[PDB]
Amino acid sequence: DDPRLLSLFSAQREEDADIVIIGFPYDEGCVRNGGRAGAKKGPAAFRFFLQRLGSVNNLELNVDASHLKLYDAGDITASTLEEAHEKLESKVFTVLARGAFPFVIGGGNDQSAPNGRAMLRAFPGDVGVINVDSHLDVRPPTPFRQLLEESSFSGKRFVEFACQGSQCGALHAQYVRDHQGHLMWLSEVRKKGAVAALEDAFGLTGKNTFFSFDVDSLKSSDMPGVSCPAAVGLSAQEAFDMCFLAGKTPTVMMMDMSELNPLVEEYRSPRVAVYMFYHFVLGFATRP
Amino acid sequence: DDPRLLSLFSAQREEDADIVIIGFPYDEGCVRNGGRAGAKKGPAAFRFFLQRLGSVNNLELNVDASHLKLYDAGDITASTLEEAHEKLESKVFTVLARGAFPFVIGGGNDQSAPNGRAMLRAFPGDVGVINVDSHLDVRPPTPFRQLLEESSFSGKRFVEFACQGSQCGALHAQYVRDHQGHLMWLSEVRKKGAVAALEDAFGLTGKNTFFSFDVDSLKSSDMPGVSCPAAVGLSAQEAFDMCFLAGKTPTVMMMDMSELNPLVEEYRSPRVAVYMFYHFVLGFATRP
Amino acid sequence: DDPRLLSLFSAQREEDADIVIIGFPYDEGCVRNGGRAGAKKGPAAFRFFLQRLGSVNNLELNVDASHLKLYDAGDITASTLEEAHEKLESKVFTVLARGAFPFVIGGGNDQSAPNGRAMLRAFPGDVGVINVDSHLDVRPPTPFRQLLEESSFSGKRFVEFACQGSQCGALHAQYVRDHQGHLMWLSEVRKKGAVAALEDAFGLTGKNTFFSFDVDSLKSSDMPGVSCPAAVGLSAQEAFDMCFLAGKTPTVMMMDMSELNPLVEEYRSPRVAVYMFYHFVLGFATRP
Repeated sequence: DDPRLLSLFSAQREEDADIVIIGFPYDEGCVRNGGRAGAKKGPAAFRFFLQRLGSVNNLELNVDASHLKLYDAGDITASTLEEAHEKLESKVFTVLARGAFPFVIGGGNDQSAPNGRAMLRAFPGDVGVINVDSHLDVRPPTPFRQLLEESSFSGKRFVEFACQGSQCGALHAQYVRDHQGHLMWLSEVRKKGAVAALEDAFGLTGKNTFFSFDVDSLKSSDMPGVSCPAAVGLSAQEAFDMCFLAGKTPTVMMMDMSELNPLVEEYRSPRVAVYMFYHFVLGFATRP
Repeated sequence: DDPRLLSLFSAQREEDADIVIIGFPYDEGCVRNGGRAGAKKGPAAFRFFLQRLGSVNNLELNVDASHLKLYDAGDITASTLEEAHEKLESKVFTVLARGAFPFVIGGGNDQSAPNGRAMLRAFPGDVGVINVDSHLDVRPPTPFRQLLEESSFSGKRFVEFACQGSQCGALHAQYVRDHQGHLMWLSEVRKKGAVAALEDAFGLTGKNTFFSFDVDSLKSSDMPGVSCPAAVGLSAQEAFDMCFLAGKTPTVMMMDMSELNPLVEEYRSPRVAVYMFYHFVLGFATRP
Repeated sequence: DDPRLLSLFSAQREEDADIVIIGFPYDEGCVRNGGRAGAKKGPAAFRFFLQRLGSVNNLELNVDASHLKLYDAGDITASTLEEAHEKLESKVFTVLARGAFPFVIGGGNDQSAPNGRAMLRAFPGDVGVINVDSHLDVRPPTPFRQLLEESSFSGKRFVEFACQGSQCGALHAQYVRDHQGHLMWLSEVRKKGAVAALEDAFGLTGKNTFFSFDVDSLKSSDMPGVSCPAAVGLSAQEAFDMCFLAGKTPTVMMMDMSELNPLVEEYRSPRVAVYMFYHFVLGFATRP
């Protein structure tokens, strides 16, 4: 008599679900910039706590999510990464096309490229993207260099959120600016308040926004188990509040979560990741 | 020439002490709601740092606790839990009855039931209780379902402090409300300021208040070694400041501390627990 | 195409450098007051991340440090501690004497005594000192009892910054006060704002200030890998901001960093230590 997230998995068939969870068990992402291997373990660790956490009726926030149906579509499986990328993109697009909400649990942040392409096909010429990450993820041979190079995507509608000047090269910042993208450095986010800054960001991304949450953006005191841990960064509460906002914002059409790395830390961090998704689900329960 | 808490153990016999420490080395508590075993190791870890920490004259707070006498009454020992519960209750009551202050170090939070019964017998019909915990601890077959069911105890004088909506079931919240108890969710505590919110709580609990501090209520960045770690929760400084307030508040007649779990983390967390007690002792030195 | 701190090591010969790094791989310091052995491992761990971290052009702070030259003078090596102390002092003084900036990475905080003596010889009768530490480091047979006993040093120009009343004995506080030194307890630093409080401190220390940063002063949620971990203390961001201020303050003539202990924690903490130095270097790039 204390129903949790697991209780919401009552959609017999995928098409019944409001929210579809897709796993992407591949390392590729920040490991390429000196990050630790292990993000491929992210989906299993997330699922472990997914089955254990999250009051469906939350009397602190006074949100009852009990009427939502969730569905777990399992992991994308492939013999090569290219093939994994293609299946992920196709799967995400299919969810978007029938009007359900895909939540992709990674896995490294390179999942965000196929995810963005699924967005661009689902909402032709009318997509916005926010990359919540300590890095810009646009460096040459990354997920967002690919998308900014897309002909159909307007960089005015791309936001880099909670990026850190100590971790981001000047050429990469210039690349974003020159494509009309927006840089909301961590210190700005802090000065404005994380929720308030994110509201600003959703104002810029507009319709059909892809909410891309790289957990590398959280401070390692709260979130140690990630591929590229940060000394400073978003707090667990900021992350939770940001996910709640995203959930209640009708223009957010999908979400992914990258760089959860249980080989770095396996207990506290996957709980934070599930609680982030939980807050999203609560926000989503309030959508008109 | 730097006297610490250990120096205050100068009461040759228990009855000489202002504050009596009682250990309760039993797991039973949050381990029952998916928490890790190990809280029974709490008292020994606490004692380890008790002998090492805490300037008796603190020039930052300008409180000199050097005139207090502390006494360590050892651990409650028993062949069964029921028997352990009976001895704890009897021991706590005896301390209360002669007007000394019992501080009980656990151990899981089920110690709080026998502790509450010792209160109800010591101050017939005139007890208040605050449960500082992320959980409500009232779920059916918990420490406080027992006490709220007590005929002599008025629920108007029961406060759930820093509880977390994500961890607390709706039926349990309803149970507390229906018994006239008060829910001060973590986000409220934060909005008011922890010390300010606790002042409000002591206003509600009134005379003969039992200050029950479950360390599960602290955020795991500061307090990882507990049976049911929290992503968000009270900071170490908030906890310290709250314990100081409790110490200086003349209506607080006893204190317990539950869910310290050295098997989860054995270094930082027992230090925090001792520093919490330390701050209590400093506050207590200021009592009229 | 993302140059970092390692790129600034372009001084072929030491005398070319603006900033000279000196390692001091010796435990002696807080280990003597119940701290863990291992600080001697500090310099190697620092160097590991020194070669990996820190965008030289930081667009968040809008500071380009690319015109600075750094030089790593290696470790002080000796068969005894006294001899190590003598070589460190002599080496630091030589750097100061030719007008370069010595940054000493420890190692335990006893390095600060030889460092202070190098200051007193470089700027006869005109030195200021700030000890950022949770402890006062003046207890009888420490680095600063030695310096306060110096005939040529005015205690009015000595500040104890972010010291903690729970860790500091009353006699030691009295020792500092009686020598006209200043105590800026952690709670004061917090109330003022760390940067603002440090500005006040630099006002008191005045010309030729020795910025001594004991990492024991940081809270262990952010900085666990130190010899004497703290429950409460400076955040990583406060530490970073303080180092930036020190870097841009023309009166700060040298810096040391003590008690980094990779045997306590080897991943997150050395990164914080390098990021502290990084922020110093950024501030220093702005000096007139």
